[PDB]
Amino acid sequence: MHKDVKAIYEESKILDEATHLYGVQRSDIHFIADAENYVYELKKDGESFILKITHTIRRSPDYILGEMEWLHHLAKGGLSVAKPIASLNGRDIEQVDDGQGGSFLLRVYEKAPGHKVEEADWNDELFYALGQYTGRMHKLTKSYQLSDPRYKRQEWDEEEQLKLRKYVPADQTLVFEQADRLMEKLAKLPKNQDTYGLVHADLHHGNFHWDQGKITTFDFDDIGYNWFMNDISILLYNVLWYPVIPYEDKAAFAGNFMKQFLKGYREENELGDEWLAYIPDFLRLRHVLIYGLLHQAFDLATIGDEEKAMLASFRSDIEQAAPITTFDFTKLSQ
Repeated sequence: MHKDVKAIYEESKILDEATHLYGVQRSDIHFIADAENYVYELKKDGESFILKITHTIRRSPDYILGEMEWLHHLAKGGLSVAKPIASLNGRDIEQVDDGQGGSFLLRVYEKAPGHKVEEADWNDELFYALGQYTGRMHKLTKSYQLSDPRYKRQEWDEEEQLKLRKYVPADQTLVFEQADRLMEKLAKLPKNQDTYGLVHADLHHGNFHWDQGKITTFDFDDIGYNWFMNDISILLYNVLWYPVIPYEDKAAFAGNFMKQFLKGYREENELGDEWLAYIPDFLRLRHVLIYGLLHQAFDLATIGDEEKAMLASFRSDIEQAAPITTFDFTKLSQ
């Protein structure tokens, strides 16, 4: 958690307001995390929920309300998402005055039913089901109507972690040259109702729970406007890093993951085959973003040998415009 919020947060006081606002006893609130939010698991009436707390120093209620609005739209459309749960006062977000001109921002979500995918389920059938689900999600996002500009989420190029010059040492000229060049290419891509919209923008296999065959997604903190094909490419980037079972031929794995995924996806949303040509640039963009995230997160002086080695490798990859995989995704055209 950001030091300025830590300085304000009196946990027991805020959690007592949470019990008044959501009707859950303190003994049924269990601390999970204090990263970008304070996160707790809540139990009530034999059901499980997740409480997240942030503060106006870090996020406006208007911005979080854009998340709430999108999740309600997906749920209404029949997509299984771990959705926000209204407080006793009917609210998706409860504001709790911090007594010094700010507010803590409380929200409660369903806990996704079931469990993470396990080894025996990591196969072509899973990849297909992920594609079916993602295709349904994209199709539903096409009908989402933003209620007012106040609640607008970020565009793809407004992402904080793409602001490399804010976080990366100023002498990494070639890094910035390559990142800028990549961003200027992507900025020429067409954005319309069938290519671009409000998406999750950070999918990993870990965002998906399985409850005997049925998928439910959770953790939607960073949704924003992006290309449909980039939302897919991000999932691929993340599974390339951390697949449930190791692979050895990266190109063959990537091509087969995408083949199976797109067979599902195509049942639920129509996306033009031209987009296949841009997967490798989207993968590159995610690598740039992570480089930014790492510099944002690290005190560079205090990092260990393993962190330094990671950073050096990322830096070389960006500088050389290295392909994240060499599979020709245009072979998967329909």
